[PDB]
Amino acid sequence: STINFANREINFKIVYYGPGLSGKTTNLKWIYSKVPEGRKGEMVSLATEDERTLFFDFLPLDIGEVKGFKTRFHLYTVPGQVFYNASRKLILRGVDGIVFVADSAPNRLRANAESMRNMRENLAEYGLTLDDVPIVIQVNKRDLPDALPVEMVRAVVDPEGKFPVLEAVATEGKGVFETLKEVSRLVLARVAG
Ligand SMILES: Nc1nc2c(ncn2[C@@H]2O[C@H](COP(=O)(O)OP(=O)(O)O)[C@@H](O)[C@H]2O)c(=O)[nH]1
Repeated sequence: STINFANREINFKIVYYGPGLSGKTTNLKWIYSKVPEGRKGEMVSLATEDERTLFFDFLPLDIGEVKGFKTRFHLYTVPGQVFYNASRKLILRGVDGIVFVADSAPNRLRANAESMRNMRENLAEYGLTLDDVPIVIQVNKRDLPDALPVEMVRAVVDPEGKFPVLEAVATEGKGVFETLKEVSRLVLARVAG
């Protein structure tokens, strides 16, 4: 919700959250790869020895123009294994909607729950609960030979079925644009009404 009058843009921030290696970078890289050259900034990767953050912004093709303003989305993630919480907490500053990218691997079930607990904790620092921000779950890695049942994955990350759920194979693009359409429509929904 930072309004830029000078480029006449309204800006929305979408954070991909989830356990290390769940396919967040993959989501963002797939999306980036399909946005036309003149409608995207650079992909920015920031990294210290132990901390990381990846982000880019783009002008969605399918979004109108409330009284002369164009819509720019800013996609942010903390990719890789995490050793410190600070990047995760900071990534959430000014978030408008969240895609929780859950891993289908049975040896990642606990890390899914853990990552959802951490998201909740971090949102709580900004004074938000899980109801206060649109969240969509992507159960990624459906192509794993041991992939858990979606409903099992959802149960550890969304016990109450409060959030939409989509399946993905981010490496193949499958579920990637459906996921972003879903979160984007919930974001624009909440501003609108
Ligand atoms: N089998 C499978 N592998 C995936 C999928 N999405 C990503 N990966 C792989 O999982 C690893 C972790 O993905 P990455 O996007 O970097 O994880 P992040 O740390 O959440 O960004 C990479 O080797 C990806 O190529 C998927 O749908 N299926």
